[PDB]
Amino acid sequence: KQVSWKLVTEYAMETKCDDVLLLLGMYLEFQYSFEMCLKCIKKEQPSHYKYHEKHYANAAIFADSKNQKTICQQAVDTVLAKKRVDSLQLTREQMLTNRFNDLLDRMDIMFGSTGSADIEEWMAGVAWLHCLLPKMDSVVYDFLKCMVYNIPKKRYWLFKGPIDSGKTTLAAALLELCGGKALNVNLPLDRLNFELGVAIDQFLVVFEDVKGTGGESRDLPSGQGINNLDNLRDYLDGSVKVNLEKKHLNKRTQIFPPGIVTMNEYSVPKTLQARFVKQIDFRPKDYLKHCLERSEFLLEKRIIQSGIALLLMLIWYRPVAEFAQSIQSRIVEWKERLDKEFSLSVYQKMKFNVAMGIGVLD
Amino acid sequence: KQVSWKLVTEYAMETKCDDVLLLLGMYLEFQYSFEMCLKCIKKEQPSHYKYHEKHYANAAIFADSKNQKTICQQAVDTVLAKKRVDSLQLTREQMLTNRFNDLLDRMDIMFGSTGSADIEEWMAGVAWLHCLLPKMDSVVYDFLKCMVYNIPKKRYWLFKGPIDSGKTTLAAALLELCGGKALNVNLPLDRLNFELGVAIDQFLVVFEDVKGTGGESRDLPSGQGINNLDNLRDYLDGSVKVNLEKKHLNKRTQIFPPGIVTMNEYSVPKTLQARFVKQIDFRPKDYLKHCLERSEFLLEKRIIQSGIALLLMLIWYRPVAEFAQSIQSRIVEWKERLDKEFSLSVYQKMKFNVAMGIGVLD
Amino acid sequence: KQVSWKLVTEYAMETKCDDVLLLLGMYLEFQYSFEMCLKCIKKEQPSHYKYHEKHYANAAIFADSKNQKTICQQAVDTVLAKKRVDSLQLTREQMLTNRFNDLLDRMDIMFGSTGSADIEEWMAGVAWLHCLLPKMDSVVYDFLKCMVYNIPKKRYWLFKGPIDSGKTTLAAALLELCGGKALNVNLPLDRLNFELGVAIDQFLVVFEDVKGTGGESRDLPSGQGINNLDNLRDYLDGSVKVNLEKKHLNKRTQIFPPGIVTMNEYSVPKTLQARFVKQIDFRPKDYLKHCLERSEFLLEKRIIQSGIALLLMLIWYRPVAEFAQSIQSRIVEWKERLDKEFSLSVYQKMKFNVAMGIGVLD
Amino acid sequence: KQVSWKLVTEYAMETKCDDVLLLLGMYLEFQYSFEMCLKCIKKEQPSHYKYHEKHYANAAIFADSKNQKTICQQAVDTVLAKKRVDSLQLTREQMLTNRFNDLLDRMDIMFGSTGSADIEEWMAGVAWLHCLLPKMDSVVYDFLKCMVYNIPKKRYWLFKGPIDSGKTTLAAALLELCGGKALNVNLPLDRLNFELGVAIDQFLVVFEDVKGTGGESRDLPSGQGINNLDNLRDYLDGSVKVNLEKKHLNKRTQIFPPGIVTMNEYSVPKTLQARFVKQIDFRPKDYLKHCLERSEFLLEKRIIQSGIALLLMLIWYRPVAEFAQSIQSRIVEWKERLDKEFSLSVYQKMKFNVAMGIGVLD
Amino acid sequence: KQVSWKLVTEYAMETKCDDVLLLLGMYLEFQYSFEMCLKCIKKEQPSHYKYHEKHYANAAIFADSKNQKTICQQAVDTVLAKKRVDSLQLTREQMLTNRFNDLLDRMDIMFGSTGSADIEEWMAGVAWLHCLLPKMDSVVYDFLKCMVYNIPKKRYWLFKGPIDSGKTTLAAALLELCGGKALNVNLPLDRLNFELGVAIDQFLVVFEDVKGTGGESRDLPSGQGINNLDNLRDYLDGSVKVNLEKKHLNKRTQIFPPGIVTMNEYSVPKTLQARFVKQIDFRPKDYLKHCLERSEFLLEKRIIQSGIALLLMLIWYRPVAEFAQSIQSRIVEWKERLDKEFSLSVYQKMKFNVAMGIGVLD
DNA sequence: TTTTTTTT
Ligand SMILES: Nc1ncnc2c1ncn2[C@@H]1O[C@H](COP(=O)(O)OP(=O)(O)OP(=O)(O)O)[C@@H](O)[C@H]1O
Ligand SMILES: Nc1ncnc2c1ncn2[C@@H]1O[C@H](COP(=O)(O)OP(=O)(O)OP(=O)(O)O)[C@@H](O)[C@H]1O
Ligand SMILES: Nc1ncnc2c1ncn2[C@@H]1O[C@H](COP(=O)(O)OP(=O)(O)OP(=O)(O)O)[C@@H](O)[C@H]1O
Ligand SMILES: Nc1ncnc2c1ncn2[C@@H]1O[C@H](COP(=O)(O)OP(=O)(O)OP(=O)(O)O)[C@@H](O)[C@H]1O
Ligand SMILES: Nc1ncnc2c1ncn2[C@@H]1O[C@H](COP(=O)(O)OP(=O)(O)O)[C@@H](O)[C@H]1O
Repeated sequence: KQVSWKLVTEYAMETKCDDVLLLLGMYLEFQYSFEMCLKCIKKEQPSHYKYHEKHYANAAIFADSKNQKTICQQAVDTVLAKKRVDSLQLTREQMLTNRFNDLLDRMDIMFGSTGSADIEEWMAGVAWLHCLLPKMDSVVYDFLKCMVYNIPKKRYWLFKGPIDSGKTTLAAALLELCGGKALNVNLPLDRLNFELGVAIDQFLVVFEDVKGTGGESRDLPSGQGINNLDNLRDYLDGSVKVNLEKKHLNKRTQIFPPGIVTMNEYSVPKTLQARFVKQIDFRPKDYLKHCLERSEFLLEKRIIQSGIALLLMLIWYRPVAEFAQSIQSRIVEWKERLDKEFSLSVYQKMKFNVAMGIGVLD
Repeated sequence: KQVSWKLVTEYAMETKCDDVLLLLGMYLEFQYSFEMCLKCIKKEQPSHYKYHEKHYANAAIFADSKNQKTICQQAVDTVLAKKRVDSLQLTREQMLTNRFNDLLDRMDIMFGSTGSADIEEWMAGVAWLHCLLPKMDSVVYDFLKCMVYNIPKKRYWLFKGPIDSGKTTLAAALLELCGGKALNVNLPLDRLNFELGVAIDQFLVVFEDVKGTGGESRDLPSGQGINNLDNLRDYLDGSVKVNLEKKHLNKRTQIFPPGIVTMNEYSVPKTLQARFVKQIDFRPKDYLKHCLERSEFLLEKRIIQSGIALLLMLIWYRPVAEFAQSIQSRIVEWKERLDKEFSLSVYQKMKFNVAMGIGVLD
Repeated sequence: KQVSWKLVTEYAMETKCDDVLLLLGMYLEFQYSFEMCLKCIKKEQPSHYKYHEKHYANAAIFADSKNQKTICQQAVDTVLAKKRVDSLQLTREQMLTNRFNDLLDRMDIMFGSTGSADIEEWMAGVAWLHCLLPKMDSVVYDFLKCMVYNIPKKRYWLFKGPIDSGKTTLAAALLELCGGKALNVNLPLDRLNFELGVAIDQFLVVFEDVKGTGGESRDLPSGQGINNLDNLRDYLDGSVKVNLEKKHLNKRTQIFPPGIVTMNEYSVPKTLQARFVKQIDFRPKDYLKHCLERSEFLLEKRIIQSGIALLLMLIWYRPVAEFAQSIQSRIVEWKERLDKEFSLSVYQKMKFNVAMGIGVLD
Repeated sequence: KQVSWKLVTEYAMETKCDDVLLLLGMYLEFQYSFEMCLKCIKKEQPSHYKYHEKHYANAAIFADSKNQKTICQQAVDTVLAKKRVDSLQLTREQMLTNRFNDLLDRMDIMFGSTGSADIEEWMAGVAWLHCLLPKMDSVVYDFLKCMVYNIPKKRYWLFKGPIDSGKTTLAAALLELCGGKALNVNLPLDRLNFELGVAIDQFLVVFEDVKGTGGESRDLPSGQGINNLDNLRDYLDGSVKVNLEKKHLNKRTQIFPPGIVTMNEYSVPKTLQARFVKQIDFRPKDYLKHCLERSEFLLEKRIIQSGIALLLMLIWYRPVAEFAQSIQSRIVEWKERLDKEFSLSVYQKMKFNVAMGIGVLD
Repeated sequence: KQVSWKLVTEYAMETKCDDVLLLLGMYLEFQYSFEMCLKCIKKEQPSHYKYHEKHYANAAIFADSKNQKTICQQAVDTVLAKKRVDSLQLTREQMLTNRFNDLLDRMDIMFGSTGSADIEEWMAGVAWLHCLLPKMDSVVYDFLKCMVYNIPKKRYWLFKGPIDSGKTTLAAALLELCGGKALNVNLPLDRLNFELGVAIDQFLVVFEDVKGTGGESRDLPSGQGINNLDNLRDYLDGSVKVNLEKKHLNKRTQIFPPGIVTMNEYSVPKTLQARFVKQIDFRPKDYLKHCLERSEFLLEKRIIQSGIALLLMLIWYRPVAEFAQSIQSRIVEWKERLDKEFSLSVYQKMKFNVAMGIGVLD
């Protein structure tokens, strides 16, 4: 009779679809008789088999239309507008909710019908990291609180240690868990400005290890970067909004994000020391390294670097109540998986090997 | 009466033609008398001679239209939309089985009654290839599966070595096999982005003989590509979907494809070396030179460059079971045809001549 | 009564016009009475006087149309589509065969009943070219085969020799013969993209007198041409499809054409030297200066730099069977014409005149 | 009742207007009654007063139109299309003959009952110009021939010698005599892409005041025009079609025009020197200066800069036969008008005063 | 029951608006009843209250239109078209005469019965300006003739004198009297390209604050202004057209307008000095300082900045025959008003009183 | 929108 633009836009919202070509492509598939549709029969894609029957009648009429792309364009605008309306009104925790939500929806892929890897050696990495320092389970949820609360000045941690402390590898896992971006400070002041603009609207950041003048006595490479840092004062504080330099575009100005920093054992000014919520402190504990010499697969699957290992760790150790109300109901079912799939004695044996420097699976 | 955009699009889908000009041009040929059509009579191009009889009536009406380019637009979009929907809803495995079917379809024609090239000339290429490196098929199979798995970080291989070592030649055959793209990166960075646009929805990518810098005392002019690459490391990871770009079009959020790289032997930043799965060396060889002066027709016909040679090679060397179940029937059918065609004496006589470097066929 | 867009499209196709403003301007001329048409009466241009009477009735309606630019766009798009269809489906021999037939049509006009050009002045041009190099005739035939075969990494000829050696001139004649374009690579990288865009869907490219560096020892002003070109090793090799641009147009993927590089005598890095297949020397010969200074009709009519003189050279010298099967008869016909209009002794005299450095005619 | 677009296209053709705004703005004036049109009754502007009463009724309906800019767009397109057609089909001789015709209309108007000029003032300018160089009128004739002939590589004239020697004054007169525009090439190289875009479809070019190096020995201020020119080597040669670019436009491929280069006594490289036919060294001659001091009216009215001055010179000195055959009728009539007014005594009076350094106008 | 596009265009022409958004917003205000319109009632802006009552009805229909921006575009086109026609067809004297009428109109408001401004304070303005230089009112008349005649070479004036000696004040008032724009030359040459784009279609330019190289000779600050200038000898002398450019616009060509250069006591080459018609020396005179320090309404109301004050100065001092016949009537009416409102003794007293450095108006 | 601009 004629195409209902209404029904096309419903599907776009329903499927959260926001590519005009994908929307066109998928909606076109409904034009055959769902009554016999082989995808419906095999229930291969929910984005098809949940919808075909309702949309079929409209899809037959859509297939004949000479306006097809324009119908899909309006539909996608509705979905982009919905994101933009919502984006204006997120709490910081709601961001974190979604960041994690999507990682949970990735973790399916690791083990399920895709089955890309093994939840076992994943948990072996979880065991391997937990031993490095106290109570890592709590430490994550503590850092997490800080990044939602975003309390002025009370917003930053310093990972000080030697070189080869592991802090970079941890930093990878943290940023991998939480999002954000990494950034430099070891530049001529001249050049630096645009690098600072890279932060624009990241939730979180990490700063790369900064070349402390005179450090080469410590045999730590030494120079401009720390001189730059303390001149960046108010960016840390988050007291007031601040201008940001995009290349090839004009200024934007906003509250600078909270985040993380990395440090060899260089000199630190009192002023610079004063900024932090804490130092957290890292060193060689080489039986762990010899456990790695016996656990090499964790580097190969790269699980040791994994913020997903952190996600798994919280999913284990912490109270279900400790998660945000709704997504609690997801942590339940991963625990239901994990905790029957893995006893304490299993996790124990693993941690014992690591603590003994023995290969974690030995 | 009135153009059926339906029948236009149906031709576009069935040819997989995906350019408005190429579609526009070819469809216009159909406006003339099929009963007299010299192309149909001489069965010159199947993309014509099959379809003309069916499309003729509509093509005459199309030849009158004032809308012509707009009709071709909606047709071509249906082709891309189908591609992109498959680019999500297929496994990479099923993608290759689809790709292999299409190449097998070409082979069936090329050595059919049309038969327009000698099987033994084409096979002589396979000898040259499995002669270039040992275990050639086996490394080829290893590369293929690495590209099916596409597992993050372990997504890139390097070819490194001097001029005329053959590395370019091999990449061409793999790329003709796998259906990827080459990309050029010896270029200004803030102008490069649309090069990555080309990678949208592709299976695989190749980077060709990038300008490094330093060691140019060896007469190797320096350039920026290595800096560009390690700056662009964020793509190589396969970490998370990135929003790729194309002019006057909506951006395309996707995982960046895996790929392979070729290099005359500049320095690498060890960080840039840190990205790879593997290196392979390549070595100019006089005997593999001298043979071509006689066997010139191989290179004239680009045989040793072309992925059809690889497919014939894998059909030769590999177990039927190594191919996916879906295609294994055709693998049997084609093994039988190679088994019919050749004695090992023929094959080994040639491979002997190839080792001599003269008189490959004798 | 309405415009026939079909008549416009046919006109554009038949004249191979592919510029919307040329088409627009040309078609408007036909709005006047063809009987009174002084251009027809004079027979100024064939693209007019063959057509005016036939298109007159439609041009009178076109002159009133409100749509004009849109109609012309469609007609031009049809011509463009034909080129793309041809480019993908014809063998390179057919492309050259078609290009040869066209030049032979011009020669049917230039030396037609009008006698509009002097066949003796044109033939005189051939002799001066023939003395430009050793075995000139062979050198042309070799070059055509090379371009038609389009063999990987055997695709480029280097013309090298002093200022005013003749190399630019020989390139220019070959370029017209095959059809293709010149490109100025000395410009800076940021605009080279659209420079290379020129080459899309062309038979040859010519790179002109690229600047090297350090030859200012010899006062050869340095420039980036050589450095620029060594970014583009990939393009010369013809081994993989490259991505080409136009403004407000998405990239086109295809193989980069073969061609010629002219060269005042800067140095060459082996990466680039490896990619040429043949270097040809050129030298000042004062007696050619003395001849040209007394034979200046050669330059005024651009005879020696034009392509048609090379075709006449081929006709004078090659066995007919060396021409592609279809044109062989037209070659027989022109051979007879030339053999009739000139003796061999006349040609010997013309060569001798040039050898003496006297004006070509006595 | 509706707009005649044909009447607008006539006006655009008639005025040869090719700015949509200028066309629009003028056409809008015709909506008031010619009967009262004070511009008509002042009879000040030809492109108004000739036409108002014809277009009147259509201008009133155009005033009410909702489409106005589209109508003008089609009209300007037609005038533009006319130029492109002509730029292929005309000989350079017909072009020059046309350019003369238009200047001759302005000469008829200027010295008409407009009263608007004193031919005695303009003729004094001819005496000044003819005094500046030996054999001045033969120099103009030789230059005009050179531009009509456009012999490859033999295309450019180089003007040298001190500042304030009138070289740019002379260049302006030739540039107004022909069609063409000037360019400034001492620019940043990357901007130069759009600078050369100005040359598109024109007859002459003048490169204005190229700066070299070494001349700063005299403190000729140093610059890079010389080195920039030497990159445009193929543009000077005019041997093959170069690629030319405007903002937001795809390149048009075209033979770059012939022209003039003006400079002080910097050096020129071999390669660039080789590309000039003729070198004119102007010299300071203070009797000319003291004449001009007492001859202020020349520069006040821009006489000695102006191509109209040269044209009066040619009509004086050159035989009637030297003009293209069509205009010889008008030329004879203007020769009569000159001699009817100026006795040779008057011209000898003038040249005598100039030679004396006396104010010319006895 | 339709929008009259004509009434909207008449309003745009009437107000001389040429920004579509400024045009749009203002017209929509008329849709409310003018009869209670507070903007009418308060008599805020003439551009509103003159027209609200007239366009009310058409604005009421306009407010419902779905076409609104499309209407405004055609309206703005009309105003730009008027400027474009005027930009070619008027004498420089006629341009200035139009400019003067606008200032005279604005004076009728400022000093009206609605008069926002004290004509007595503005007369104090004229006193302080008349004190600033020798021979002031004859100096202005001579500057104006110079800009109107625009005689080549002899086009430019140089202001110099100490810091805080009035030079930019006078320049800004002259710039406002004529219209024009200021320019900054003290740059690296790359940006200088778009700087000059400002000058397109201006009647005047001012080169402010030209730094001399090595001005610390005087102990002035150094800068490249002078060395940047003297490249541009064509631009000042204005005998010939120059290419001019704005961001995102194709180049245009015109004579560069006449203007002023200002500086402190830097060096001037004779190469620069010969560019100038007159050099005006300013001096700090302390009674003016103490007068401003007792007459600050001058500064605070910006009186001595404003072109109106130079217009008033001309009206009071100059003979009527020095204006154009077009405006001589208005000049008489204003002269009558001022000669009624002020005695010669009273204004003579102000000049005497400013000579005392006491505040103007006691 | 791209392009041009920004950027070097
Ligand atoms: N191993 C080899 N031994 C000898 N000749 C070779 C070998 N491989 C390639 N060739 C010759 O070198 C030509 C170019 O090969 P190819 O482009 O693959 O080499 P490459 O090492 O990638 O070169 P480049 O670094 O210059 O691009 C081939 O066409 C063939 O003629
Ligand atoms: N072999 C020759 N001997 C003498 N004069 C020559 C010779 N070849 C060309 N000429 C003259 O040199 C002019 C320029 O020729 P051409 O442009 O082909 O030379 P080129 O070596 O390519 O120069 P360039 O590098 O400067 O462009 C010709 O027009 C002719 O006048
Ligand atoms: N031969 C001459 N001898 C003396 N004065 C001259 C001579 N020719 C020109 N003049 C004076 O030189 C003035 C400047 O002329 P013009 O701008 O054309 O000089 P130019 O030397 O060609 O300049 P540029 O090098 O800046 O292009 C003229 O207006 C005239 O007053
Ligand atoms: N002749 C003068 N005598 C005394 N004070 C003066 C005089 N002219 C200007 N002033 C004072 O100088 C201040 C600044 O004037 P103005 O901006 O025109 O100076 P300038 O020297 O032209 O500046 P600049 O060169 O920095 O642009 C005025 O506001 C006024 O206080
Ligand atoms: N417990 C440990 N014992 C010994 N070495 C360690 C330990 N943890 C980390 N390292 C060393 O740190 C090296 C680099 O890890 P990284 O995350 O980069 O630390 P950093 O950022 O401090 O350099 C590792 O290769 C490892 O040898």
